[PDB]
Amino acid sequence: KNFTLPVLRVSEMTNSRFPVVLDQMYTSRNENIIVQPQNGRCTTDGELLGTTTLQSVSICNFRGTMQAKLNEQPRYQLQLTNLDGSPIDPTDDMPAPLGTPDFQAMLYGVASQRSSRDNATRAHDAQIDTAGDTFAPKIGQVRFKSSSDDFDLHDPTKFTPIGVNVDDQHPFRQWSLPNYGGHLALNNHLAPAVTPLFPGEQILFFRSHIPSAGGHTDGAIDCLLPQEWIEHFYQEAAPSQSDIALVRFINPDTGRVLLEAKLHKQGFLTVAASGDHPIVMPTNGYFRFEAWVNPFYTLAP
Amino acid sequence: KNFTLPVLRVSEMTNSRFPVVLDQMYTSRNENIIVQPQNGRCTTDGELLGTTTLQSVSICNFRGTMQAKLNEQPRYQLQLTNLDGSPIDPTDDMPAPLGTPDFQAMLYGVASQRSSRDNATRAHDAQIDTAGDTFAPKIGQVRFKSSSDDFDLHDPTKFTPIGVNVDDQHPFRQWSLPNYGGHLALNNHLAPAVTPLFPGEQILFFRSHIPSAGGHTDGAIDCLLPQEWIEHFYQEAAPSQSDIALVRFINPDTGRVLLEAKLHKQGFLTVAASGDHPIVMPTNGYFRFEAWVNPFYTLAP
Repeated sequence: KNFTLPVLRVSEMTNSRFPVVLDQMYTSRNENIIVQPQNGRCTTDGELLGTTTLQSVSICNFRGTMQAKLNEQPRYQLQLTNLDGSPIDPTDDMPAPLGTPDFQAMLYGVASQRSSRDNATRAHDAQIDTAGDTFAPKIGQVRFKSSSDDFDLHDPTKFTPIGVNVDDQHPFRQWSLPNYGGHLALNNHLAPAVTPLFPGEQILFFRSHIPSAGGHTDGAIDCLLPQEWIEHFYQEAAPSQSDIALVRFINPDTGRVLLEAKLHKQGFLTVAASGDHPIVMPTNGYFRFEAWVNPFYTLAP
Repeated sequence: KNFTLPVLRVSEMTNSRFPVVLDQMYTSRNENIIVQPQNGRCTTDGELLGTTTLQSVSICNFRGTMQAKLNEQPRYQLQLTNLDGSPIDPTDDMPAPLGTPDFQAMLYGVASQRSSRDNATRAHDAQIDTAGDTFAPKIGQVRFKSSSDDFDLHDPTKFTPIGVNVDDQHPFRQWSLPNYGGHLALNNHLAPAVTPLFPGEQILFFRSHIPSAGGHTDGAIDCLLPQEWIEHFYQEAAPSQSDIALVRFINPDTGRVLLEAKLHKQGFLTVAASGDHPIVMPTNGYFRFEAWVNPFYTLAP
């Protein structure tokens, strides 16, 4: 069972941390930041981790029923299920339901309902502060704010994300994890933090720019693996013959290698690079597996 | 090379006609309807058809610029690009830009903006009538209605779909194609209509129930192939040995065959069934390719 990567171009792939297409590759040092995303987490042999779900359309989604309309904004209190409808097993080895956002922001989207008895429907804008005190998806408790009063108590309710809403009180901080159990509980069952552990290396990320309802923001969000790679590794389940798969970015227009990287079995890439900047490449380019290498392989810048 | 199918469960896959998870499999006679969807169209050897795009998150999206505000609803005039940013080439051998909706409805979502000069952002609800005379995505002309006046001219604008909005004047008609060129024009480069070609057979659909902002509607939308199968075929490009691949839905724990279907090389499935009803199958099963069969193969009911 040989290890392989999808052949898709960057522009043919999807961010694994928000439901949007990829725009570019990007590297950064992330000085003093703990890089520990919970979406887009999969080992090279196909073990999904954190809150990672298989369908990109489900990233940053919530599903459940409307438990209550409270007095204070955010007035609307959800009681969550898993996105497949199945109930929330609290003994589960996940930090929160699959698909839960893994960053702190005001998440902007639409809350929609369907009444089961007659299929009556309604939907309005909804915002969820993933840094807020009542944000406790682990225990199934999320609240959203909406300018509308047209919601039915107890109907099935879906939150579809659109983007963020940035203001001085609500920054978009992509590397700051929510407290999935609210501010009175510590996060658990987390996918591990990632960092380069070799001199002169930085993580190579796949970057998108997500919509915003407010602010002068580029909406940049960086994932460790395209969602399509996760789907592929889950299917292939190829064994790891070392801790590092050496991969080469090849331009099929020329047959030439333009970049070497290390694909770590834990599910992230590193390159020999310095600084925070995009990695510009021909658009038909894609990574190919080359070989499993030992732990001291040096990458050419 | 050999033909294969992904091993994903139905609940692990995505509709190819709207950016939502699959709910179930379903069959219908569709008597006296022309079933000719343009999204989710791909041959088994990986040739994309209609308006099919690879990223599920792009289905029913639009991208462009705010060209003008008009005096009458729908006031907001977009001039589209392709979803990648490139300009619309009327020459193209496509019925409309990749991802354009392939049904008549009031499509409900959010229009977001980011200014080119400095990334100033805003986003509000947007509704696009894909049955309206002025809906002409083929030539890049799409108007949306919004209750907000907080949109700015000549800024890059993205439409992210959420669902539909059904009322008496605006039904959701999943099998009625838009007039992609505007004002009752001539659709071209269409993926062909599909029908079973064999006694006792009906098409097997992968169904989702999409959100709605109004009306009594189940939101049902039936696709011919899960998006994950499309992306697999596109990358594998495996040849066919006949017009029909026998595929078997199996329980993975035991190997027991639960259902036989025909996967037609043109990109759709048939089963031996009659009526309009779900195809009830254990949640953990999946289809496996068995063999390319001749035209006389009869399926188990």
